[PDB]
Amino acid sequence: MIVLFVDFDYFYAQVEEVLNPSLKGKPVVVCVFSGRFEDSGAVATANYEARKFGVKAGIPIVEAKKILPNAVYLPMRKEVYQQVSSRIMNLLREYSEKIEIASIDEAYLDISDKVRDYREAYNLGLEIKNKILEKEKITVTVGISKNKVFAKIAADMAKPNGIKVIDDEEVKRLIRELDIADVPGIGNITAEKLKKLGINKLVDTLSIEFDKLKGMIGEAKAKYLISLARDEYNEPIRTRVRKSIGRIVTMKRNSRNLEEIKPYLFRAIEESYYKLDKRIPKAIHVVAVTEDLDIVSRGRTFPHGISKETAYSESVKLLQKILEEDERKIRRIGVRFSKFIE
DNA sequence: CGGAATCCTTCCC
DNA sequence: GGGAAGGATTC
Ligand SMILES: Nc1ccn([C@H]2C[C@H](O)[C@@H](COP(=O)(O)OP(=O)(O)OP(=O)(O)O)O2)c(=O)n1
Ligand SMILES: [Ca+2]
Ligand SMILES: [Mg+2]
Ligand SMILES: [Mg+2]
Repeated sequence: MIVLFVDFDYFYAQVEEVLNPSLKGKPVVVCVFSGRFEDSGAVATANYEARKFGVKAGIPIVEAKKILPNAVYLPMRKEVYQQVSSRIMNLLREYSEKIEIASIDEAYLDISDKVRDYREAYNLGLEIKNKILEKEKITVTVGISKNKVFAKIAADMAKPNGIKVIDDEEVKRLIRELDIADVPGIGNITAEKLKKLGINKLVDTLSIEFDKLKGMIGEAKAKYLISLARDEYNEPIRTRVRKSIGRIVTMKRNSRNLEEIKPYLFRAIEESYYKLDKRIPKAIHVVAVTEDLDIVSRGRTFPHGISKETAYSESVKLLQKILEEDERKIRRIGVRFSKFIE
């Protein structure tokens, strides 16, 4: 099993750079504007120029502007980035049928039947990099290992505009020296627990008990690290299908008033149905973010597809249902559709 | 105090 | 033995 993983470098920011070459060299920050206050929202991605100074994904725009007042701040153009992504994803299919596309910017390729060793798995890697650079002007990072996780760790270590193989030795060598928060699927809320638990490196997942580990972080995560540590993990490359689509909006002011909210809910429906595009959902969930910032939802499943009219009808019923079971004032309202037919 | 979507735990009448 | 409402990761 030889796994080759491609992650596009600082994607949104890079597409912007390609589309506007004057942006070459300066800090560029792609933003999600929430719309409550002007400049309310979050940085989605910054190019390396901006990163260098602390402007990174997830931080408030206001914060980013305290650090780099004169950076170029742009709104997200998901529809412009997905064009480029879809094109590159097709380009990658010319190498492997078994291709697992995990995000707008990431794909795994099981290239076992295609190459004979890591040497010339590396060479197929460069052929992949160059072809993207010539075709799209986008630079990518290639990660290569025995399984998906390590192929990805390889990519992280080698970015941006890089290529890295991790053989069976390096795999053993990484099991004992990689920080735990650098393992894919392990984010902040998990990585901080293990700190207190004594766990820092991946090898530590056998330094102490399983019930001590499973007790804090859960069966599937505790198992996951163990199987990686024991050098056992091997999930196959699988074609992924989008499972759900939705849209959440922030209201101008918090409310419990059903009639004041309806316009926001109906707007979320309209955007969701534009996003669906001839995908027909069987389930709708109304999602409501509290004044306390807690996430509350209530859904419904149908034996059939949901016309936009039923969506309008049922969303209200579900909103009313959230109203009867909550005291607080709603800040953010949204809708989620799932269980597609066809 | 952002958006989006995945793959887990999770008790119900 | 489901369901549906929840976490957490990532985007
Ligand atoms: N709090 C966060 C964190 C991340 N992301 C998103 C923005 C990125 O577009 C995406 C992809 O993650 P990558 O690690 O691939 O980051 P980038 O592609 O932006 O840069 P790089 O590839 O150099 O890491 O995750 C987000 O929306 N909100
Ligand atoms: Ca994505
Ligand atoms: Mg990526
Ligand atoms: Mg990337």
